[PDB]
Amino acid sequence: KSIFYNQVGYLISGDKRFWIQAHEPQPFALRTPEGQAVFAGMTKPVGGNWYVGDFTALRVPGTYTLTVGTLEARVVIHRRAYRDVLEAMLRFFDYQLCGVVLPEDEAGPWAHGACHTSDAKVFGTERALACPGGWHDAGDYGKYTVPAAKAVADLLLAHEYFPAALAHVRPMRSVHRAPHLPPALEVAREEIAWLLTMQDPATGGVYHKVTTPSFPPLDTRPEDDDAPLVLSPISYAATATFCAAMAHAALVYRPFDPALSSCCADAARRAYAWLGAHEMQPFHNPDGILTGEYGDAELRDELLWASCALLRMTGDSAWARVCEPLLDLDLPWELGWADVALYGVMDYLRTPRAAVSDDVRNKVKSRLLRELDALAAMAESHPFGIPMRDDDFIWGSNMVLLNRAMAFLLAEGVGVLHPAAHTVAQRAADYLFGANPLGQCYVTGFGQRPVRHPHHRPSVADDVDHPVPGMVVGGPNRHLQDEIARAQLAGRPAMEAYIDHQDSYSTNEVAVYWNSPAVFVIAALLEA
Ligand SMILES: OC[C@H]1O[C@@H](O[C@H]2[C@H](O)[C@@H](O)[C@@H](O)O[C@@H]2CO)[C@H](O)[C@@H](O)[C@@H]1O
Ligand SMILES: OC[C@H]1O[C@@H](O)[C@H](O)[C@@H](O)[C@@H]1O
Ligand SMILES: [Ca+2]
Ligand SMILES: [Co+2]
Ligand SMILES: [Co+2]
Ligand SMILES: [Zn+2]
Repeated sequence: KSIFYNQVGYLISGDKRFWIQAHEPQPFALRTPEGQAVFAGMTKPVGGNWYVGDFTALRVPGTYTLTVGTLEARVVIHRRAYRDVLEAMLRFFDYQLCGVVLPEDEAGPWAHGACHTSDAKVFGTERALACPGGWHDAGDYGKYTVPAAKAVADLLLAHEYFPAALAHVRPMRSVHRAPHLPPALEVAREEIAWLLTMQDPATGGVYHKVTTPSFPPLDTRPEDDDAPLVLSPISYAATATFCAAMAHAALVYRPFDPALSSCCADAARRAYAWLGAHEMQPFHNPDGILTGEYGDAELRDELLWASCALLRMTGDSAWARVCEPLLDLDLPWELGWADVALYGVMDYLRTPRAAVSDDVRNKVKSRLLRELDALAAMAESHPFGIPMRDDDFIWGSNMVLLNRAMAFLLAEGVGVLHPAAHTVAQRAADYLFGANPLGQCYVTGFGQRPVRHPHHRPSVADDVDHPVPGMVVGGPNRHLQDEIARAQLAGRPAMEAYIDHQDSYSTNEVAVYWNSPAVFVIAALLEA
């Protein structure tokens, strides 16, 4: 029995909460580390078993001891409590880099040499192609276009919204070209570069992924991974999402790397050429390939987002004719990796008003506000104030939560100022850092119960106990979709369906598109 809390810390001027299982109010206090009480209040019921205690009113920085009943926690208040973790979460992208010596001076004990430096064969052909660079997608060493788009979109958004917060963190600066860009753009460029090499010049279509034919053992170092590299065929989802991320890149990078911006801009346009000339054909792994499929039956949300990004890239009202039908559909307005419409909503909402119907705009904004209300209701009745239900705890549930925090915060950039927006962000951070039923901090390297054994091949195959730090784990998943979860977790409530085990890929993997919205949400809070 113990206190559950934000194990990274709290912002001075931010919202401060802890939890305990109780059956009644209890008083609590916080004292300076060497004795003297600074704050007292009473816990209050929040649902099921849970009592919370709020100490937002404590604005003096420090490490404090929090006592309730006979229990004690060490809680930290600081002006920028999350600067470190945010830096870690950004640096994870640099740790995921493919085909570049990650030097000890930047990597520390998790340094390594270039991996996957060979060419890839276009599936069922004798053509080689170089697709070097970018990120290992997750626990494996694949690089997959579709999930890659979310990660790039997320980080460019983080820059566009929270450049101040991001300014105070440092990526692995010496592995990136000079001149150095603002951290998010600097990390992002690596993946943008790789993605450019996935577009077939013949057609403008984009290859769905480059992977070996199957996963190596968990105990494979990146540099030891010898298996040949295969490009799975061009896919509509790959092409559409590529188009969306490049169009966005064209905008954000224009003042920073104009050669890149222009080039992305035209990459985006050629992909949209492709989309028009081809059928919305879901991707399926071809025979022989057994690595992540990243499939999707519904491809209209992807068209939405490509269209809306080209709308916002050009500024040309022409594009409004294609977007506004797509915006009218009953697609779910989510932030990826498969259901990507909400990225299109923002691109459209953040296109200048001259180019789009004020009428549609307001309907879009109306629907947006109604969706946030739904999420707020979920938060209202959840004991930890997060906008989730038990059925929402699926593979990557931390991304689900974070994508939803992210929704409120992006909405503030488009005059949809929901009153729950900043309470929900704080809560999502709290949870992610250990304010949950397992008391589990879901980022490697932080808090008092950090993630120790991630399903991450580098963390497994190096012989360093501590895993690469800064990695956000998928989180609890009630579907029990690996043999280890089935073993230990059958019968546990949804939020407890998580095990810190290296074989639990359905609950304990890491992914560039799980870190990406985390970066955005934490970034948002730092900018307090
Ligand atoms: O389709 C199952 C889940 O896949 C998840 O992405 C995987 C990917 O498929 C693997 O190849 C590897 O890269 O690990 C990833 C994360 O565990 C995806 O995020 C889930 O939503 C899917 O349900
Ligand atoms: O099905 C997906 C999973 O399969 C496992 O064999 C791999 O180790 C994981 O990295 C992968 O995500
Ligand atoms: Ca889709
Ligand atoms: Co290790
Ligand atoms: Co070994
Ligand atoms: Zn690699």
